[PDB]
Amino acid sequence: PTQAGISMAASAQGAMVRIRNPAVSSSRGGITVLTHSELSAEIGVTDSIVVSSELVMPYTVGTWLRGVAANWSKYSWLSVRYTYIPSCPSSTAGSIHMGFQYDMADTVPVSVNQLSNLRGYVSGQVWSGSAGLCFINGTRCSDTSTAISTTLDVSKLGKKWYPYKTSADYATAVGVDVNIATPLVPARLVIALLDGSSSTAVAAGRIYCTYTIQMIEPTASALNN
Amino acid sequence: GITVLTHSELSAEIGVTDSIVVSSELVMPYTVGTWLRGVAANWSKYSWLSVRYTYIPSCPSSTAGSIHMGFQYDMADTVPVSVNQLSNLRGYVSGQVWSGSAGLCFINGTRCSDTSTAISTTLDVSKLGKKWYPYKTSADYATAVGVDVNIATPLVPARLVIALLDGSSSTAVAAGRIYCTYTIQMIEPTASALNN
Amino acid sequence: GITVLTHSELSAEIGVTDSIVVSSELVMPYTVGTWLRGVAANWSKYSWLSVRYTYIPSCPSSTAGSIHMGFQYDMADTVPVSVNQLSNLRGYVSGQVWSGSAGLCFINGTRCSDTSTAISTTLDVSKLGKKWYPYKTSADYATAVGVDVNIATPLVPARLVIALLDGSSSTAVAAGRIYCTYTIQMIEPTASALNN
Amino acid sequence: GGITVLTHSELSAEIGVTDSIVVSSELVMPYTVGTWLRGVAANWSKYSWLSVRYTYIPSCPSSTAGSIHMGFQYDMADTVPVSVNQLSNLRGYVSGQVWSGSAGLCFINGTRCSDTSTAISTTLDVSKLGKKWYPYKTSADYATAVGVDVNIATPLVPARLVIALLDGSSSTAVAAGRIYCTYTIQMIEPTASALNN
Amino acid sequence: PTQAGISMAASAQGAMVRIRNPAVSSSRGGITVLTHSELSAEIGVTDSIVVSSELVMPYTVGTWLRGVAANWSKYSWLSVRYTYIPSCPSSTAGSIHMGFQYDMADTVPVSVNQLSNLRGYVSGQVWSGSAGLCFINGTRCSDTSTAISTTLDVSKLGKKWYPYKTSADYATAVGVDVNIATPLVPARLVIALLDGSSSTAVAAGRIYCTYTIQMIEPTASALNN
Amino acid sequence: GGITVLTHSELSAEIGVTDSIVVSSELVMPYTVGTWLRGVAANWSKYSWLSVRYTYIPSCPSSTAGSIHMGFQYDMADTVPVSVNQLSNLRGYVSGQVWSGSAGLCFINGTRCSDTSTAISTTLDVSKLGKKWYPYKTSADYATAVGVDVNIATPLVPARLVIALLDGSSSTAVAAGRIYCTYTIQMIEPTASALNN
Ligand SMILES: [Ca+2]
Ligand SMILES: [Ca+2]
Ligand SMILES: [Ca+2]
Ligand SMILES: [Ca+2]
Ligand SMILES: [Ca+2]
Ligand SMILES: [Ca+2]
Repeated sequence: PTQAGISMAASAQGAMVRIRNPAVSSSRGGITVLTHSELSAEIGVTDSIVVSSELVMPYTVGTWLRGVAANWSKYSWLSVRYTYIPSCPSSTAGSIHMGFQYDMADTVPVSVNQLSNLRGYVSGQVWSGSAGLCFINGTRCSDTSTAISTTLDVSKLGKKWYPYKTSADYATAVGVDVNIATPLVPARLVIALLDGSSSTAVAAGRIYCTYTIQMIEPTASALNN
Repeated sequence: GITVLTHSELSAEIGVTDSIVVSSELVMPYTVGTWLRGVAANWSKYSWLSVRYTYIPSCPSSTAGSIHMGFQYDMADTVPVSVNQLSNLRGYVSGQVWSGSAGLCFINGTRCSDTSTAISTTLDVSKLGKKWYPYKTSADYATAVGVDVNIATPLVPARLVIALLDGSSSTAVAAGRIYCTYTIQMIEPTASALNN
Repeated sequence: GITVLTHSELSAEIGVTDSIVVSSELVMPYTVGTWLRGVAANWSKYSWLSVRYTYIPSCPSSTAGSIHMGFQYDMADTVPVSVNQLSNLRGYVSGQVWSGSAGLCFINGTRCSDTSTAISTTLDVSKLGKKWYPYKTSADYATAVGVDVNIATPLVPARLVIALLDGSSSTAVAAGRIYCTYTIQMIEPTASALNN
Repeated sequence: GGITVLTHSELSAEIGVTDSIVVSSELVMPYTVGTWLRGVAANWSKYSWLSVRYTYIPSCPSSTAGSIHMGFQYDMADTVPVSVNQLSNLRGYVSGQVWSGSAGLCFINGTRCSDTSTAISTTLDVSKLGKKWYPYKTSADYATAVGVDVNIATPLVPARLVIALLDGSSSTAVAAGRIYCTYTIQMIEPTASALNN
Repeated sequence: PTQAGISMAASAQGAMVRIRNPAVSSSRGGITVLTHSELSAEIGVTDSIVVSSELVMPYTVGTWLRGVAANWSKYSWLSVRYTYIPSCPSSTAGSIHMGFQYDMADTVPVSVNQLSNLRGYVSGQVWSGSAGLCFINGTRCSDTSTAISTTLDVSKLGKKWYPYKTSADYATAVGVDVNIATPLVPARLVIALLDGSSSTAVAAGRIYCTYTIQMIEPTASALNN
Repeated sequence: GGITVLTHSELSAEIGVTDSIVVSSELVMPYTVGTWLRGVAANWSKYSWLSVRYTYIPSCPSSTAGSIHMGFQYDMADTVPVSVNQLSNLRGYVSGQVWSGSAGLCFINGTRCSDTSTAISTTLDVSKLGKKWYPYKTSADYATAVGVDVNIATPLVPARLVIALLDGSSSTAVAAGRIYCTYTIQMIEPTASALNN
């Protein structure tokens, strides 16, 4: 693109990811702030729709964050962002879909449509979204009108302060009744993948999450459940 | 970036007897009334802004019987059993099954001057558990409470308790109706058929 | 360069029963009342400015039964069938067939302070289909709707739905009356006998 | 006061891409824009469009030959375009390659829009519609009315979106993209859900 | 392209077309000026050469222009431009060819060669020409050295003023003898498509025409033939 | 207006001093803080902590070997500290000789506090609690709920006070001191006494 309205589709997009060292700061008053990025999930697309879901809580979001936040009893999301990066060619067939849900009791979407309604929805070709790189690496952002990434509206969730929960104990409590969950986690991410070309899954891309968290009220790592 | 509406609708039809009859309504969207149920369901959460349960008679000057309403918030708390019990709960209200004729203005918001008579009460949104509650279905709620009641205080805000007595007969009598005049902020949209 | 008047007149006499009785009135000049019918007909068009249907009892303290009114605008919409249905429609209103005694002041516009009790509602001229509707006759209207209902939303603004129940008997009972207090702008004159 | 204002963005129609110019049309009214709104808008008798915007969003390979077209008609009586040519005349004519438009995305999530010149999307000229307020009509009852005479519809629906999907590479369908609608609406004069037609 | 001489071919080109409202102006003296753009024709390419021809007169050029100019007895072309937009991938095989002829009696070209000689000739890959978008949308023009579009040299035709003719009556008159046509239409566009890959036609692109016309001497729409 | 604000100071728990580290815990809620408040708070459905402060006050000889520890946990699901070490991590960890703290006294009678550095006392960080308002829960009903699953408690109680009483000189108990609580509370949504659970 030189003029206006003209667009050139590459044979394939490429984004070189480099995650910078974590950012931690113990701000007097109690809170310890952490802002970091981590590869949150691996993606694959098929000709039939597939709905994947991931809880947006510490233990689940980040693999590093898991071990970190463990030393604090509570936490408050300050900014959670799931960005998508395509690791395939434009010759690949397929689209992605993401959005959030807030009451785990609600059934998980089953149509690209139902999902179009969720909060912070996003769709786009499996081979696009490279634009969002500047988010993950943390550089100066250019044109993001083409990027595939959504953010959690921390502005309005159940509480500001949630308890650090462990996948294990969590599930155990959800086993009793799902509902016990709402006071354990803010919301969850919904991810759909359809419009693919083969019955056997194909390498689509990957989703990195870049968050900023507040951690409070310390505890021995192993005393936390 | 939300969506806010205000409306009024019959929340439940009332009948009086010779003995006390204690009933209760959750103050959540699904259980307030038909309309707000079928709508608010298209949003994952919601926050009460102004809940008002108003009673409005349907009987003759000559139809002995009174009515009582109040609130409760810790669902685990035992449901009242005497008119006295109910007098204690917050935002109480008593009156003859045929009174409250004036509580009408509350539903067609106009020049509401004379509202002393009015048999209606208001939910103190000002301070309930959380501020944003998730939309729940009659079904899924009872299901969860079936385990333990307390899983409810994080699911609903409070519930309106009601009692009718000092009736003319021992068999139900055409009393009146309770309408709810609510204003709500609903958010985080979702396919209607997906909400539980 | 128009012509504007304001008046009030009996729009329909009411009766209550043991079962629900749903009736409806178009909110067009011809169907509001005798007077405004025989006048507004001398003008091709008209625009509502303030429509108010007010109920006024005629029975004794002891005459069980309630009354309900609300509006609808897409004539094609199905006419309500339960008190609940009617509670949903806009500008609802409920009350005992003997109440509304105070809705009187609305017809002899004076010092209307106490109007809570008042069983009356208002048409939101503020926003209906068109702003200038043509004067139509009961006859010619039904004739056109006989083809398809929808030819009506361009002919009338909205219609008032009414229901009466919780009655004392199973055979009509002297209830009250509904009067209409309207203010209208009528234009583009025409021989009375020519309007359809 | 009195009204109620929803502003949302949901899938309005999935698109199949072929070689034989198939031409469709959707009414620009609540019951038709999308499933979600259809569900809500029902609780209100009339409504008025404030800002209606259909936006095409791809979901296919770059190796997918094809172009898509959109436009508006307002006298429901007019004959739906027979040729894409005829279509290129309508108000808000727009057309691009069935795999481009990736940029239009900023209309669906309501983010900060950078350059939207490459976005396959058109809007509704609300200021020039017959009535300000329309009646919520169900596809059913509408058809029944247009059955007697189409003109009885000009007062039930503001406009119609004409969509053409020509140029492809195969004789059968190939999933291409979706057309989401991002509308701002004023819903009024509430009513029981099942009583609306 | 950063340096000079280096060129990058996209997997596929994309041009988002948006036609702006017509431009009409009744300039005292008689003439009514109209400048508008319309999708003039649909394109397809095959392995064997195909020669298409379109008269460059009101009734034929534009589908809207047809109904408009009907209300005037004569017209004078002021600027006629046929632009091409590719709606396919660079992986597609094929080239286009356009030019003008002025004496309908002349036989229609049959070789990409003969056509190379015509006035305002143009050739180019079926999947290119996206550059010309700025013409149709009517934006600021960038590098057009790559665009596939030609213009009618209004400077030198039979008359300046031609009569509005209808396809019907026209053909009827040409049925008598083709020659009667020269005083009925200025010239015509020739379009060839060969160098394709399949025997069965493939979706190539589409040709939009952007013209500026002068219309004069009014008449009841239906009295015009 | 509407609320009701009590601010009081009563014995929250008597302390026995031994040599084998015995570790206890008390919920930081009305029914558990103390007998008096338990009695009042019942007349109100919900409540919100404004300022909670547990203070240890001796009542033994200076020849009484022993140390006491206090701290807070908030995810009721977490395992109550097994070692005093684990405890020294919690928010508001504090610990001193079971005969000192004489100075903390100025927290109970509400007098003018001179130097309180030697006082064995910690406070509750109210600004960082899950909910602002909690439901008054009876130990009974609470246990019954945590019986099904502990997590069902995180929304019933703000935090838990972990107390450790290690280091002593005898194998049996020796009266050491008391932990009084000095709280300021907002009681709301009144209710019949016996109807609260
Ligand atoms: Ca924990
Ligand atoms: Ca829900
Ligand atoms: Ca007339
Ligand atoms: Ca309707
Ligand atoms: Ca002619
Ligand atoms: Ca309680």
